[PDB]
Amino acid sequence: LPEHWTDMNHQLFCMVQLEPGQSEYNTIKDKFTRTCSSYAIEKIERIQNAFLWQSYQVKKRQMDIKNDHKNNERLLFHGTDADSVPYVNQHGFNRSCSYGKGTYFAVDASYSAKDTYSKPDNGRKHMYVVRVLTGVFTKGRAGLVTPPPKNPHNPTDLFDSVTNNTRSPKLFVVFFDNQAYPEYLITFTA
Amino acid sequence: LPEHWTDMNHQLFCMVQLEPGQSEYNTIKDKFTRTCSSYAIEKIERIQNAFLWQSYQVKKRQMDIKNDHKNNERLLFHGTDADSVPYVNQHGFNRSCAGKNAVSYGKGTYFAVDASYSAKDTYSKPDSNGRKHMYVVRVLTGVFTKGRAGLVTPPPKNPHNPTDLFDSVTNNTRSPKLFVVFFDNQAYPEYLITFTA
Ligand SMILES: NC(=O)c1cccc(N)c1
Repeated sequence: LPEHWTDMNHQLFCMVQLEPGQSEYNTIKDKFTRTCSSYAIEKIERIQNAFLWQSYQVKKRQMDIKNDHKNNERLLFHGTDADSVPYVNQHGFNRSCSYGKGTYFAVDASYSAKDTYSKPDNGRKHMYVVRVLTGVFTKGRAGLVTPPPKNPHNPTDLFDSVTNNTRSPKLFVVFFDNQAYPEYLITFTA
Repeated sequence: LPEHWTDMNHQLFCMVQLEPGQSEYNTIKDKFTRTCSSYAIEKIERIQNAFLWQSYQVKKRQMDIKNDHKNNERLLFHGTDADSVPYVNQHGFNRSCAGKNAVSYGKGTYFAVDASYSAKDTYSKPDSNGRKHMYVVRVLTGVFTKGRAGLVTPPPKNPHNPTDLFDSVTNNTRSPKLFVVFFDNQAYPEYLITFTA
């Protein structure tokens, strides 16, 4: 449904390799090279997953209504191993597969570039650029299974995400499916 | 939002007490009493949760497209403790908080075909006033297989295509008595039955 997606022959899922030197590739490469200029990019792919996008956009609309502002989305990074890539492309990020038991996303590509996250393949590494509905956030802590409530006497009204540091966040954790949309996959080497 | 819901003015959540003798109440009562005739219903509430409904209906439409038929949905029961009711009413069922079943077919949220299963004190734990609580739930069971205790998602239909998954798992494919779901917004809590011995 986004305007910049290309035609999919009436299908619902496609990975589209970006053309180097065009505006879309350049924009994503720049976000990566801001902190990972010593790495070599092999390719960048746009993830066109209609079902995942639809469920994510429903959640975004709901969060925009609940927070009655539209500053709920951030573009973050997520490094993972090659064996998780097919699952993420098709199903997104699953907390069931410390600041809480959720899925973690980094502000800086350099954080996700650590081998503990983007585990090397032939030494190929994989990192997603992710639209994340961080919404209203608070500091996380170990053992959380959802974000904390905003106020005790209303324990069901929750923060949207948690972070390591509210003033200068470097990571965010989300605890529900469809709060994160994998937008691009970067394949790269050290 | 469904046309039979009460108008919520500009609200996104409401519980609606049903009246006995109407078909909506009586049919839920009949489904419950089919296996829970020793218990007595205090009340039945319709759960009107706009956001949960929207996200669930999106998943249902997607599953109906994927499976190329239209019986992916079952009406099942879920007994729980009073302390979980506010959360479920607002946020639905969360696999990360789910109880461990006495016979585990995976790490997910469990739903019963028969109210008698959910009526056990192990699940619908009596509160300090003797009230037990059971949800009636639209569940997207889709295509299913027999589960296994280690599962954190449904298994693949084919081991050589690991991402093409069953929609849910069960205890027994020939005579299913319980279903386990592993994703958010795959189950919509539609009614809450409050009942007693
Ligand atoms: N890239 C990751 O998987 C990641 C991002 C932020 C924090 C953590 N722990 C991991």
